[PDB]
Amino acid sequence: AIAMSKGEELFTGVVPILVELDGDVNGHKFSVSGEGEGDATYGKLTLKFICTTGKLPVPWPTLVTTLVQCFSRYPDHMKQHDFFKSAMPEGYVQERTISFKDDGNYKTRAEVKFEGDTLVNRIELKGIDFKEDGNILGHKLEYNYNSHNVYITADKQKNGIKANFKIRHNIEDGSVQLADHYQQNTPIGDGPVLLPDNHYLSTQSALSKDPNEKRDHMVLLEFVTAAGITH
Ligand SMILES: [Ca+2]
Repeated sequence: AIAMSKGEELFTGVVPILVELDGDVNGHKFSVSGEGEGDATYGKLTLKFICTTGKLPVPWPTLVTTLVQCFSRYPDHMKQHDFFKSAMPEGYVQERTISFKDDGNYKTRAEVKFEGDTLVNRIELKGIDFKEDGNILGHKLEYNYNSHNVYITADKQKNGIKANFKIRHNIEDGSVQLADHYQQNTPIGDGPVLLPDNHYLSTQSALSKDPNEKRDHMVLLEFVTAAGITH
């Protein structure tokens, strides 16, 4: 009857989300602002992102992973493995290196936490060693998004988790641009967190445009469900 974590209880209903990103890729500076809502009961996110600095100097798809895994649906039998909600409201630090095959890399640091009743994701992104006419700076990536598995393991030493996964970005010629993700999350607060057994998040994302929106932007619908442990 008691929740597996105090934080879990913060997610039983619809939660408004704000996303703020400042980025610099190969010296191209940009900012992204996002608003929407999440409903963890259904592993559901709906968000609209706008590039507030003009044209985005990288493809929108390359920023999806960076731009709230606390909205994942953990099945009841797996709720003792939900690190993300357990760190709330104080939140967690989420860091990644995203290595684009035969191209540059993003390094990201984010803090995900509640501000009032709003779930906020604040991110700094740094991109280096991109090729001027590779798939990223050359904008050769299709505006779509594949379905992936995010493999999570406990990091007991750090009182947190790691994740490893491979993102596949479709290239306009029919090929694929791999983006290898290595990920670390650690709690911001001093409260206890849930350290999970090995499992994965199964993700699915749909990208669209707002037909009235003139700014460079991305509308996103995403479903994420934890899996990999039986009852
Ligand atoms: Ca165990």
